[PDB]
Amino acid sequence: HAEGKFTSEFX
Repeated sequence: HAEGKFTSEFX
């Protein structure tokens, strides 16, 4: 779930 945060800040 929170794993999506990685892409949130990345892109």
